Amino acid sequence: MVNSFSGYLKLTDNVYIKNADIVEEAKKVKPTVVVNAANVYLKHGGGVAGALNKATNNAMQVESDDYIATNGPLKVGGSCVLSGHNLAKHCLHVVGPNVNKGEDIQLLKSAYENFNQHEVLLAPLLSAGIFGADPIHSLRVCVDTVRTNVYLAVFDKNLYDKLVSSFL
Repeated sequence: MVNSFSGYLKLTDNVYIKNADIVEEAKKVKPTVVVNAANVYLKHGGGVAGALNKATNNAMQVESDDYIATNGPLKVGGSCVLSGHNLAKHCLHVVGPNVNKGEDIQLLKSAYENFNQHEVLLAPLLSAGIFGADPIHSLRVCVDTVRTNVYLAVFDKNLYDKLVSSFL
């Protein structure tokens, strides 16, 4: 049984990790679900969200603005399913707490629980990067929360090496 993903290191029964640009991984694999590191307003300005949105030629932002106009903002820890555009069938926009905004780090587990609604996902580490949480802590919450198959793309090589070498 051939896997659509390649080059991932298995961390647990269901969690895999790779030093890769999630945009490049999405273009290569076109997964059923790509996770975006969203904010409550779905304003995809920077980090993973800015990069995914730019890869969609801003179509993700246009769709997101219509979603917000209809539904209002998401909650920190919440998510919504929108189109994956050219990158995936769906994009699961998940809001991890942003430590730089003083958001509750306990909501990181709630954010990862959204992944359990999908059999397999291509995802970044929630609340990592510009969201300010410790990525080692995010990976621990991921492995202790997500039960579905998650393929984590870590953009930074030095961080990827540190995450693998410190994994328990």
